[PDB]
Amino acid sequence: AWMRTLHTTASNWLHLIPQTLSHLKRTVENIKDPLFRFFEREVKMGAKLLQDVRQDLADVVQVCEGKKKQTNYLRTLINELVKGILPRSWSHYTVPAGMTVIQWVSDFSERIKQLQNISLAAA
Repeated sequence: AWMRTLHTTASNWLHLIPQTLSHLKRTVENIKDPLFRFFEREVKMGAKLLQDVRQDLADVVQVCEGKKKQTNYLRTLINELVKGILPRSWSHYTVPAGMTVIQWVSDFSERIKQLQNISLAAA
């Protein structure tokens, strides 16, 4: 019932959320560049956050499928997602108060898309 709806919306988000952020910000000749340094650290943080979010959402989907055992952290995460309140761990950038998980993931997807564009331009 509810758990299946959670699975469906998590699968929809995983389809919506772009895949692994290409951490192609790597040039020893561009280290001295300030813009390169800033974009490198931003892409690194975005890629780590993307990996964490993707793995957590895949874990949520798989435990919705029933073929795994959830732990205390997963219980906290599912209790956060059921009420629509943003997961506390996923918060690595400033978020307006009251933003729903759907709004947060849409914003995160847009940020990941623009970071993909930045990495493609840098490469």
